[PDB]
Amino acid sequence: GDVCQDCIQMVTDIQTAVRTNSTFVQALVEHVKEECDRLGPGMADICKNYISQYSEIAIQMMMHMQPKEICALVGFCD
Amino acid sequence: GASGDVCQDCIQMVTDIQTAVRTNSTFVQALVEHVKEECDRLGPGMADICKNYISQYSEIAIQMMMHMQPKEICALVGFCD
Repeated sequence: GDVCQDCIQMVTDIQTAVRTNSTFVQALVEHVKEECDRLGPGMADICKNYISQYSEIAIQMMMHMQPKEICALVGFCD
Repeated sequence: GASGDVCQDCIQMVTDIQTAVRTNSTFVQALVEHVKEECDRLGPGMADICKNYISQYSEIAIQMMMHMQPKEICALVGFCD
């Protein structure tokens, strides 16, 4: 679909950004951690530790598969 | 450069996702069914915890993403700005 093709385009350029931009992943992880602040006082911290331990497996898992597999896994393709 | 392409791809994809929710009656169903099936890779007690965390919070997720411009959504996930 349209959303499927857009997702493959996005994941392809994200893997390109991780390969070429050294600060892309750091800035992205810092931004998602900054969006954990919208939770409560105690529960923002577990959100940032959730990213702190699962960003690595997410980024490396993304870079070890093809983009159509990524979008098939997320749900925008097939 | 490479990250600006990611921002452009995000705007296009989120705009087409908003269109697909407004124009296809089965898009949201199939998407949340696939996300619930993807919870099964976790532990057997907590695959169901994952599934009903998706169930309790799919309504906020779809409706909040509906009442938002695609640029705000991409800025929130970090692919833009």
